[PDB]
Amino acid sequence: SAVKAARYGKDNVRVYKVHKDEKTGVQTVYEMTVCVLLEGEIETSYTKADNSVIVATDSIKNTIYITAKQNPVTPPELFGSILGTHFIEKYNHIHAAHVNIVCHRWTRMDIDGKPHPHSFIRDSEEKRNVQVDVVEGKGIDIKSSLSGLTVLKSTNSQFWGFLRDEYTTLKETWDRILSTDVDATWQWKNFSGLQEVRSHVPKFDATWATAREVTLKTFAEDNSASVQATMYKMAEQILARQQLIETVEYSLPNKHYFEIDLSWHKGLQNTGKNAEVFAPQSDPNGLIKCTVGRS
Amino acid sequence: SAVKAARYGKDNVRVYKVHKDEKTGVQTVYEMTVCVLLEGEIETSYTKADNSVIVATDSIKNTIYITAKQNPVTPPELFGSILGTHFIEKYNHIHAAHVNIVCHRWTRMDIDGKPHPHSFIRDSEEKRNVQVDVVEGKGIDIKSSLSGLTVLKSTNSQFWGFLRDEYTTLKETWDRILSTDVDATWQWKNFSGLQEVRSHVPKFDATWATAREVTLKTFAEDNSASVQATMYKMAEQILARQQLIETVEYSLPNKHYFEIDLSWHKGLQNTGKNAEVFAPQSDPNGLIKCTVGRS
Amino acid sequence: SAVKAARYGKDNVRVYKVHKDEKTGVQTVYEMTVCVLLEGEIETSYTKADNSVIVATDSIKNTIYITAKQNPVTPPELFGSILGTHFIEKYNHIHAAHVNIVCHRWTRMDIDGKPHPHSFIRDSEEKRNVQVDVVEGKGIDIKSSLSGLTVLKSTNSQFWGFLRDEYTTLKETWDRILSTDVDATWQWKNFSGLQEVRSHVPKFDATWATAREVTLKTFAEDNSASVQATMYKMAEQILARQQLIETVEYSLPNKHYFEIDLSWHKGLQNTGKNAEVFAPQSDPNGLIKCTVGRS
Amino acid sequence: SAVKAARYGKDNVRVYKVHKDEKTGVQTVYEMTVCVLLEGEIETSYTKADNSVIVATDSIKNTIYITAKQNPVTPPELFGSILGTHFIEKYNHIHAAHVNIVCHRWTRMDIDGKPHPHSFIRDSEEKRNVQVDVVEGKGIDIKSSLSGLTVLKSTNSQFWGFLRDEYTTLKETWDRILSTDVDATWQWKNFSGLQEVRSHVPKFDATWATAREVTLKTFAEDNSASVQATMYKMAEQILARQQLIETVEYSLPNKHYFEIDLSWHKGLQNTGKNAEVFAPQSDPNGLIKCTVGRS
Ligand SMILES: O=c1[nH]c(=O)c2nn[nH]c2[nH]1
Ligand SMILES: O=c1[nH]c(=O)c2nn[nH]c2[nH]1
Ligand SMILES: O=c1[nH]c(=O)c2nn[nH]c2[nH]1
Ligand SMILES: O=c1[nH]c(=O)c2nn[nH]c2[nH]1
Ligand code: NA
Ligand code: NA
Ligand code: NA
Ligand code: NA
Ligand SMILES: [Xe]
Ligand SMILES: [Xe]
Ligand SMILES: [Xe]
Ligand SMILES: [Xe]
Repeated sequence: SAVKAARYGKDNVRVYKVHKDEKTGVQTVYEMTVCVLLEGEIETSYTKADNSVIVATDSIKNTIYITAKQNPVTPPELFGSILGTHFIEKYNHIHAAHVNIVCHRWTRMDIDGKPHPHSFIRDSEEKRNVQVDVVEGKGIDIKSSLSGLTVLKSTNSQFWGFLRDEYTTLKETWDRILSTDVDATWQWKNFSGLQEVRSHVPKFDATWATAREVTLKTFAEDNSASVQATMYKMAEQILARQQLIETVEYSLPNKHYFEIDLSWHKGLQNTGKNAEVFAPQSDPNGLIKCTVGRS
Repeated sequence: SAVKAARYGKDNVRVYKVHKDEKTGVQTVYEMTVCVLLEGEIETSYTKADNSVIVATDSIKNTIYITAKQNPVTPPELFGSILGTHFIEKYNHIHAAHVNIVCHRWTRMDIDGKPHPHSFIRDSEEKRNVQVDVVEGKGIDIKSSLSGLTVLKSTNSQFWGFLRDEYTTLKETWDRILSTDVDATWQWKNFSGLQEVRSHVPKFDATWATAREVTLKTFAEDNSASVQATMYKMAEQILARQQLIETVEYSLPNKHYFEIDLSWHKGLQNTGKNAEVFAPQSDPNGLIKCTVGRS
Repeated sequence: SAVKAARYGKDNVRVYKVHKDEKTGVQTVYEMTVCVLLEGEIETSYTKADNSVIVATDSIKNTIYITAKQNPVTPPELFGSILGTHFIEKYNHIHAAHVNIVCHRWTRMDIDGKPHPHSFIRDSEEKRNVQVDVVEGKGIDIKSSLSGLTVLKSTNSQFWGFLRDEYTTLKETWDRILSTDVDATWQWKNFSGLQEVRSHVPKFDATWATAREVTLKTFAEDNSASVQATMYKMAEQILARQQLIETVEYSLPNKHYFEIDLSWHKGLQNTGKNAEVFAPQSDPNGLIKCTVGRS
Repeated sequence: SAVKAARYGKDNVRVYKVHKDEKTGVQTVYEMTVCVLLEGEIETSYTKADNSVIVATDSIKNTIYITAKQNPVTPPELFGSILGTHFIEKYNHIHAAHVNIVCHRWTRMDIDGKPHPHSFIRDSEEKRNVQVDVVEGKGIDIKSSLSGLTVLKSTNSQFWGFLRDEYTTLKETWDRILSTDVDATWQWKNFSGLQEVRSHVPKFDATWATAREVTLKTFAEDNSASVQATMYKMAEQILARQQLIETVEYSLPNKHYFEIDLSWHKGLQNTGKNAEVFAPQSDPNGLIKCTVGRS
């Protein structure tokens, strides 16, 4: 037998950082969960019990806190690139670092119509994420994403004209509820190293904001022919607005809400045009994916 | 042996209802999870296998959907009172109904600064809840609550002057992070029945809004001497603003964020006034409760 | 306003303890999650910002580890009684301690038919729990429980003869699946203090084992007329086998498995006597409770 | 823009099947959660709102139940292969099916030392899984796995001789706790189609059993030099015992248990050789992976 692939490191490292403006007294907080996995010339730790090649996972955890102390943690694309670059430059035998960051929302509170200097609210479990792969001699590959964005529209979704055969019971519809949890990922062109990532720093927050805005607007305004058709429209617009993105991937559950026939009870009408009360279904769910790239 | 207490019913009933304004085209959605448990002269179903006394839990589920079809579902205090009253009036041998409702957020989307007529976002896992106990000949007891409201302030929290003995290692502090998930419950004076609940309908949404506003403002503005002292201030204000409330209960975790000493690494300063990077602790957590009532 | 009730302390304290037999080399591990909440003359911490009355929650956490170091942690009824007694005896102004313990399973591995001296497996998320309330001058009240015991029988469950009215759609059945997660609690007679709890130490593990055995046997062997009837039989037997128990409480979900009609597809028969494939339902679920005591 | 990749289908389809032996009266239950995603000539549903190419996800759900009705559901490798083959053969324009199955434990109860004919217990959240990719003209690729197997050993784990630099605080140790949740995957050689999968049916359950047995034995008996070294030993043995496996992958968290220094309290000794009480850490955790293949 032989080691074909190996990676190891520290997962679920929770980090909080505060920035304090001494001039204005305004404080800003960032909270993230970080995972760092390394690859390189480490096979002998598995095959020969040779720990001399292992940067202890506890040391990786220390390094994450030290790096956060000495560098900005925003945008997360920059922080992940700095963190991953550190490991491949510091250790001769480590040749790749894989950094995943989940950013948690701490939104400044408005108290009496004014932004509060040091109080925050978690408005939703929506996350902003990055995956940064730093590979020695191959640059920095970054995938940025938003996840956990849960939306519903109560009309202006349709689904008809699908294949009907002896396995089909679903009725065609011209008016249904559509609800999903949005997972959207945009993949940046490969960067040659940290200097190039630094040169594009303003694009990271702007592109996140654009991806979010396009998702919400398209969902709300599209008279949707299917999840497939609506998600394609989203991906097309994001690619049009940011030339440094190579691909956009969406993964969308179709969270079903079923009509409830109440006609057995005193002829009560609660289907089709009379549908008012529905039963949200926890499972099963449709799952629709697509990756859109350039011609 | 004898049956000392018994209750049974249906839990985790998910319900969605849509309201459509034909004039404006505006749609409004409500989604809830409902539990109904009944009590009464039902001992023989346990002791003698006498199912004749059992209103099937499946029928309870049907009744919830039928009631939602025929009545408003908001405010939830009113809907729960209607639902509970139904069971004690319909069935001679059922003498109490216990209704718990969790309301999920579907907040209307703003697209280009304008409220969208039929698209919604789940902005946070914060819930608005009710517990309604309808007891034949004893009226309607309602407890209203908010839960899952997660907040953090990065300064203006202190904790010093506590008991110090041979079990104590905690250092006094004049500047710490304070973060919690707020669970707040206000208990209404007993209502004689549905007519009285109906007469107070406008107070339910207003009092929820007041409880939320007081919680957020007090948390943000109090230079907190302890969780205990801050929560008391919240409860005091709510009782002052709504005379029909008898008690206010708060249950608050103290979600700890620990300083990280980095001085072992090149004398890096990250404690006390130099603290920038902290480690959020998943467990253990302080848990502080109090119930405040009138003199 | 006035403080009507207050309690505070530390939740989610994870504790592991190992016992090492030096003679045999056999090691035994215990892992628990502990919560301790205190009550007493502590109102002024809420109303006057007087922290002098507060035993810091961090100190409570220390005390839990110190107590586990110096005392056996099994049976959990004994450990909880020792822990709660400590707080009311140590602190003049603390008059009640409320201790909740969840015990996690670490079951010794069998390797080649022989019990291993120091290796363990988590066989199921079933828990053994205690709630211990130690109240100065009122003794020690203990409720013991098992929870998270998930079972299913594929036949020998029936449900017919229930109330049928205009809200009823459920068909009577003489053969259905019955599946539940068992939550069972037995409440001990009040103990005068630690000496009396110590005198009954052997009864705690034996009664847990009896409660588990009776639950499993009765579930498997009863030709069940309803959840209600089967659970009563369980509670009756436990009370008969242990005179120091005053009440037994069961709380059982009815986790539904629905038939799937496949007759629309080539006349496929999958209902009633031909039912083979079913759809487990995640929600809603029946919920049935009862508390059984002595005549 | 262009569609670079697309797949869609139904996730979280819960299925239960019962087998009844009419001779012996013994019943056997199987419960699974199934996901099926399809690929093929479906781009136009995304780009042109052409639903004619879509096999509705609701129809996929129907097909899963119908297939379970007409075929054995065990071993899951066989069931997944049948299910995936169905879609690529039935639909001209569908060219790949991706089937994921999670099998849930329902273990027959022993009542009074005898196996019960129709009563079952969920002994642990450990799963047996398969991933089956059926690609037209490229055969059937199957990855089998076990996951959620949680183990702990209280001694006979060491970790010393790792890289020490200015980021390192971890002390070397010759005696520590080791606990993990095992995720192990074995990848079968490519099969040409259903006939070949059928010819190897007995190997699937046997290899699962071998993988489980090797994992448990090696974990319990290895005087572990690191997670890396122990996991390699496991993978090596599995490959030696089943020639039709090409690779074995393990992904293991290192779930840390920290010593608690209690010396500040009356010189209490609870570290090194005197360590009895430990603090399980919920996060962060080490994460160690490796893929082992043949020379
Ligand atoms: O087994 C281990 N492997 C590792 O890589 C490691 N790093 N810290 N502790 C560790 N333990
Ligand atoms: O055992 C049962 N008890 C009940 O009360 C019930 N209601 N519907 N199905 C049921 N099954
Ligand atoms: O606000 C607090 N209240 C408390 O009771 C406590 N105990 N430790 N830290 C604390 N902080
Ligand atoms: O938008 C949808 N896309 C689909 O593929 C599908 N299948 N059933 N319902 C559906 N809705
Ligand atoms: Na390197
Ligand atoms: Na009544
Ligand atoms: Na006392
Ligand atoms: Na095909
Ligand atoms: Xe969508
Ligand atoms: Xe607070
Ligand atoms: Xe039961
Ligand atoms: Xe391991």
